[PDB]
Amino acid sequence: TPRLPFARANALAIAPDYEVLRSRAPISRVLTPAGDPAWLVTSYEEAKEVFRDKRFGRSHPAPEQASRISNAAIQDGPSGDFETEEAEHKRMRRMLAPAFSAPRMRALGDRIAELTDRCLDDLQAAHDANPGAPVDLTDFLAFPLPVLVICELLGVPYADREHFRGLSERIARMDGGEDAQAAMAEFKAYMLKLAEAKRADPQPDVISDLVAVQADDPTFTDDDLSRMATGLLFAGHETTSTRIAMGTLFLLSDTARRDRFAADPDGEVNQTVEEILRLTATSGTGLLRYAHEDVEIAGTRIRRGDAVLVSSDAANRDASVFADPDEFDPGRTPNVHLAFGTGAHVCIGANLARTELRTVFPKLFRRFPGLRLAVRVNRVGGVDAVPVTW
Ligand code: HEM
Repeated sequence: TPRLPFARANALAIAPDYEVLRSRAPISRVLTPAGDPAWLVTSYEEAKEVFRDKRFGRSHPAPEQASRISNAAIQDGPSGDFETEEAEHKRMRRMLAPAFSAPRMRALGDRIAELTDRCLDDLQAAHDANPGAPVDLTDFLAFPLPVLVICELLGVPYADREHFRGLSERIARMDGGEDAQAAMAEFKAYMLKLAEAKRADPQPDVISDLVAVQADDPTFTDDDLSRMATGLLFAGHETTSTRIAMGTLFLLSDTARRDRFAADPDGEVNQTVEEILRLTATSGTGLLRYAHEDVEIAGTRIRRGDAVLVSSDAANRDASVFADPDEFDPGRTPNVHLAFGTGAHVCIGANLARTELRTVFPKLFRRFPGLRLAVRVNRVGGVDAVPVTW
């Protein structure tokens, strides 16, 4: 039985195991990092189907009987009450709608531009301080930028950015240790201090939105509020960071690609970002669902209670949908992909993520015309270094 995570030989490639499994069945039995059996979906059509099929949810009817995936913060095992999941999910999407609305995204887009400029300043200063040496674009740009965007999204006071990033770094390990466990308490406590700050002076940010939800709905507790804020950090930081890093690696690993983008960044950026999203593959597992009844799909009998891991990474390389699927081709004319999922759980931050990526790459290649480059994905798995010079 195949055992996740699958191995690969270089950062830009996808693990070869997925195509081996896909060629035999769209849905295959695998073992998770936690050692339990799950179905892995590797084809585009079946992944799309599971994403859109309400018979698969995040909850499990009898969670004690369920396969575990890992010990990660999210996408790790059963989540939420089975009887109430759809209602709770609808309530979550509604409460976060203001935060991702167009006026809020207009403001955040301006802050993203400014934050990008400041990160590129740090990259240039590191290069000037160590002339002749590569500098790590991940350290100065890919890793910090999306967590600073999360600060602006949540409403973290400017003076606290370092404090916040320190707490997040300690909970981001997901290692179950004693430090990480006390860091989660300190982090949730910090979320609750900020909630009181927003009650004093409401702002156009997520924490203010969530205290407004509480004043109209006493069932939404401080723990619910701090859990939601914590979950946006997990969902929105390293995901985005790895696409900045890996997208830079795609563009720099073939000079012709770099030069095409650099020659017309404003014209090329939308389609370039979509191809980065299609090809970047960093998952150790997949997007987690449990069957809420027996479901037959593509000749596989998925029984009630079974774990299903949807591999968007693998779905996005299905050769029946994307010809030459391992080739980086920003001109792919239909380039709908499942990097953000689809259906009811489609990434609520997709537009924010696209705004981050679409802002960074034109600024990066305008600022640094000479820019050039100098084995398994972890559930927790950090962002690869991208050493560059110019
Ligand atoms: C920009 C910051 C981001 C934020 C704040 C964010 C937030 C979220 C949230 C709250 C969800 C859950 C939606 C739901 O269950 O209704 C979600 C789902 C999702 N996100 Fe994001 N996200 C961000 C960026 C990204 C990036 C860059 C990617 C990868 C290219 C990504 C991939 C996904 C996927 C695949 C799902 C679906 C998970 C599932 O079906 O279980 N997200 N995101």
